[PDB]
Amino acid sequence: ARPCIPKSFGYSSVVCVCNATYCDSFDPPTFPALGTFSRYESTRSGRRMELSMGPIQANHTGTGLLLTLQPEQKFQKVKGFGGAMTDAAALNILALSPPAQNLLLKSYFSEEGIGYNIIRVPMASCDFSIRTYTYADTPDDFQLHNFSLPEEDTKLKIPLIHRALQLAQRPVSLLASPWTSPTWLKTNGAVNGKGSLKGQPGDIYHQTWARYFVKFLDAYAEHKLQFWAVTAENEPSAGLLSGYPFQCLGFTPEHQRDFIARDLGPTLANSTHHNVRLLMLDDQRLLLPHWAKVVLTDPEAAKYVHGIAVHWYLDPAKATLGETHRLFPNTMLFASEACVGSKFWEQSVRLGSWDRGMQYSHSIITNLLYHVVGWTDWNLALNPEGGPNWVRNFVDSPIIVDITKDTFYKQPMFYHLGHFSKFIPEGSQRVGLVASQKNDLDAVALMHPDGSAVVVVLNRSSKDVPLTIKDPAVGFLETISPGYSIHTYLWHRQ
Ligand SMILES: *[C@@H]1O[C@H](CO)[C@@H](O[C@@H]2O[C@H](CO)[C@@H](O)[C@H](O)[C@H]2NC(C)=O)[C@H](O)[C@H]1NC(C)=O
Ligand SMILES: *[C@@H]1[C@H](O)[C@@H](O)[C@H](O)[C@@H](CO)[C@H]1NC(=O)CCCC
Ligand SMILES: *[C@@H]1O[C@H](CO)[C@@H](O)[C@H](O)[C@H]1NC(C)=O
Ligand SMILES: *[C@@H]1O[C@H](CO)[C@@H](O)[C@H](O)[C@H]1NC(C)=O
Repeated sequence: ARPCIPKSFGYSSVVCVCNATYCDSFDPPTFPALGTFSRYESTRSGRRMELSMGPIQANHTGTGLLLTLQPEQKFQKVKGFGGAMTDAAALNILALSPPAQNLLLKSYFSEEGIGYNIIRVPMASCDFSIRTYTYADTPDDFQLHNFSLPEEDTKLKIPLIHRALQLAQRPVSLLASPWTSPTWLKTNGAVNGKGSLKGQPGDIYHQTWARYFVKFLDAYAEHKLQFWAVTAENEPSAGLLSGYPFQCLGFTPEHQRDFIARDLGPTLANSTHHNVRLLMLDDQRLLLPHWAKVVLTDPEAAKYVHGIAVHWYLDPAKATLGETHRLFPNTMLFASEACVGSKFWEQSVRLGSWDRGMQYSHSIITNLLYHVVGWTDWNLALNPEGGPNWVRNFVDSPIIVDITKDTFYKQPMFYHLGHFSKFIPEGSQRVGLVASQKNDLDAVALMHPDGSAVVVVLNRSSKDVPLTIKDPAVGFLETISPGYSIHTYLWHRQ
């Protein structure tokens, strides 16, 4: 284990400084002995996923907050956690020296880091690109004879994805999402602005666009990368707005329904990539449950849709995620994009912001309490400006690269995400956790495939909160949630 080298940039907490020869890392994972629990702690005062162990007590008395595990109350199974390999992310990582690159990828993907098992891959360019390109920019190439991957894929994204997968012990799932089609498939003839596919679902424009998905998967497969899932479109509601400033492709819910039923569903199903899952929406949860009702009440669309992808930017959970699970319980919910830097009076990048850390962990807990099976960050890494970004739509990122110093900074967001991603493997099942009294804490409980327990407790208040966790199988965990802390608790149940 190597500890955090802390540095202040004058905000509420510290970043952890990494370079070619040093980065903070964990010892290999270990399980706590029966009758004991593991605790990982991070605090605004500067602790970073510090390991301690305590006893599970047979007895408890007190008028103090009790959280009772309900292990027979079973909810969703977890797909996983990760982030986006954008052009911006890959360019920033590959601008470091090779040893610094390896420590950055280990921080995310190694069991000595926080065990990411999802990578979202943009299909061609997005705002976090230094140019606009698609894979098929030759006008009216309906046969896609000039489809090809540019250097952004072959020299940046694909080589970094191979290295990430080599470092991970857990199987990693790839998720692909397009922002725009070629401009000659669009009513407005531009990568951005208000515009949808030309013509009507079933026609040559819609079939060419579906075949573009298959050509993408074929080209990644030639580079020995297979996808878990694709989204029908990134933020389809964006291409309905006049002057939308970056790459988009408009779909109404009806157009998405008909595209999936007539074109994308059948084209994928008849391909060698038929096992790739299709996720719908990939947009703000404020569009639910209306979007899910329009798409999934059509059986010709619903038979092709594995899940609903949601974005965390503009966020009420029960009315959107809850109602959607109730209508469509067998269609998984998955958080496919989250970020901060939206605050008009704050910088895009706030090095050492504890507030932005708490925003991530709060969002993940809310998501897990409303059926969401996975949580996917945006850019894996940005520069101190929050770029590059060709429209200056700069945002924050858990890792900030300083190319002039061959240095990268691990933000509180990195550790807040780690409290979940490191300790909740694929197949973990959320279970019940009931509080004995109204409290200011956020908490969630899950059970590992092997039967062991994990609880995360976030305290976004300034006040220390004493609490006990009861598991009827083993007894009582007596602990304290310090103000501006996050804890992960792990224990074997037999
Ligand atoms: C990379 O970061 C490490 C750790 O912060 C730097 O190593 C420290 O160097 C200082 C020299 O001022 C020593 O006093 C410390 O003992 C070192 N710590 C450790 C753990 O070795 C290292 O110098 C940095 N590399 C570069 C190129 O700046
Ligand atoms: C999600 C977008 O797909 C991504 O391209 C953006 O970079 C990121 C930050 O703006 C996210 N944006 C949103 O969720 C809403 C954008 C409205 C202008
Ligand atoms: C389109 O494809 C043809 C045939 O392979 C090729 O000769 C031409 O250079 C391509 N045009 C591009 C890449 O702009
Ligand atoms: C479905 O796939 C088969 C075999 O690859 C192909 O011959 C056929 O043309 C496809 N179906 C249609 C209607 O194109």
